[PDB]
Parts: sequence; structure tokens; C-alpha cells
Amino acid sequence: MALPSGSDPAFSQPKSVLDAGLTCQGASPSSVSKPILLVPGTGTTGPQSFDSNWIPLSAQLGYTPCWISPPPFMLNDTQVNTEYMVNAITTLYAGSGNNKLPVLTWSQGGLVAQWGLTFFPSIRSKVDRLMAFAPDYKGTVLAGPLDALAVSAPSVWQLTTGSALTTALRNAGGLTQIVPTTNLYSATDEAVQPQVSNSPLDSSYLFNGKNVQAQAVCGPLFVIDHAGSLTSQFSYVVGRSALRSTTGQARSADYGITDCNPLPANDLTPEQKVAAAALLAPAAAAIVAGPKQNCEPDLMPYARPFAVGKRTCSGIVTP
Repeated sequence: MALPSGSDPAFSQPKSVLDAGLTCQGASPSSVSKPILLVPGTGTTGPQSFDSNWIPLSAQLGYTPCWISPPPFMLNDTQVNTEYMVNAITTLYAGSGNNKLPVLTWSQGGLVAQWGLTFFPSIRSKVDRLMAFAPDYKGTVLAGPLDALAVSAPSVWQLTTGSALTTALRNAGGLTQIVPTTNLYSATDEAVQPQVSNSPLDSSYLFNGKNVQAQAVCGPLFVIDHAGSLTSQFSYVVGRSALRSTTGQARSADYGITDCNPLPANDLTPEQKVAAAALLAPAAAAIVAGPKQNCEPDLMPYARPFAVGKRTCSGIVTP
């Protein structure tokens, strides 16, 4: 069962809009040394996801941090958020001298990266690895679209168990890794479940990926939440391993029981540590003030054939 092949799907957004969502720290994305592309979680911008963590930590490892901030706060259709990532990879690949670059993500950003790899073949040769923290490739069973209000953000419909989007990703072949991938997650994630089995049943798991459930290393009683999966010192050691590895994946030898520190990464400034612990703060107001609807967004034509029979806003998905 081959992945989608051939030409990249058309973008629904103007290219100038997509360019407007990409920023690099201290550099233009068109002339950048050793870029890393950071893809944020639902309800946040790039800086809100990563200022307290991988922006400074990647810079200290010698990368130029770059990020996308799809408006409004990653709450729009995940297929549109992916356009921002695909355009950013095209730009940063050329902008770094036509060299592959790593992609590092949090929460929704992981599914965005894997959706892009699944459906946009041009970027597969431009991404050298994926380091995904708390990704939800299967669609969580918690915090659904009809909780407390009959309307929810477009991406919340999509990142729910049973959605047409997650159905299409799995049916198109997307729960197997496409580039060398590390997925770091936690059995105690309060946003993404199920994560408890340390097996392909977990939402963060990809076949052939380096699938690191924290409790598998640190013990059954180790506790780290959805944000701590991104910010902790344990997470830094795994992510640093993945970024340095000649295999493109974190290596088990590079981390162990003595790295099982759930608190913010050692090298963050005190300000950054307090901000990292407080991560998830802005995604309350953003949600309340953002787009909301009573149905899952329609699948774009490149993805519709993989979720025939699911229901989206326009009705039943037909091929």
C-alpha cells in the first residue's frame, strides 16, 4: 500500500499568506543556517508553544529556530495549518542551501507534520527527521467537540477519535513513519488518550518510529503531562539525542533512568522555567475567542478518498 504519490495538492491559501506565518529567530527563512522548523500545538502560536523551551534549547544546540504560526492560534482546519508547514519546508530547504532540515513539534503539530508527509510528496526529500512531543495521530478520546457548547474549533473536530481527518490519515498509510521519527509521550497525558499501553494502540505511536513512552523508561509511577512532554529535562535529553543521531531517531543508549526529571529542562533560564511550567495558559482565551462550528471541516479532495462514509460539514464523504 504505497503512500500518495505524484504532484503536491494545490494550496487553498495565497502563498503570501503562508509566507506571513513563517518566522526565524535572527534570520530570514530564505538565508538561514541550520534551521529547525517548530510546529506548535492547538490554541497557540509558535512563540507561545516554544519560547519557554525549544526556541532557546534548539538555539543552544546550534540550530536557527524557525516556526510557523497558522492563524488563528492553530484553531483553523488542520489541512490549512499543514499548508503553512509545507510552504515553510520548501522555503527553509532552499534557504539553508538546499539541505534537509529537522522538524520538531508539540501536540497537533505532530499530526500536521505527518499529514504533510503523507499527502505532499515534495517535502519527503527535504525533511531529515521528525521529533514529535505528545503527538495525537489517532485522535484523542478526551475533550471532544460537543463538550460544554454545541460548537467547537475546526481542529478540535478533526483531532477527535473517529474523525474523518484521523480516519483518512490512517487509511492512507499515515500511522507508519515516513521520515525517521521519534515520538515522546506519556501514559499520563491529560489531553491525548489512549497512551497507556506502550504499544501501537497509543495515539502517539508510529510503526518503525522510535516510540518513547516516558513510563517505559522511568517507571509506572512517573508523571508528566501534555505540556511536560515538551518541556521536561527528560524530554530535552530524548530530543537532543534525536537531533544529534546519525540514524535520525533518538537512541536508547543516550538516555536512561537518571534523566527521569519531569521538571523543566535544566538549561532554561529561571524565567523560561516558570513559563514552561505554566505552559498551556494561553490556550483558554484563544479557544473561547476563536472560530467554532457544529461539524467537522470537509476533507480536501486529496484526502476524501480515504474517509468515504465519514460525515463532515457538507455531508457524507464520497470518493
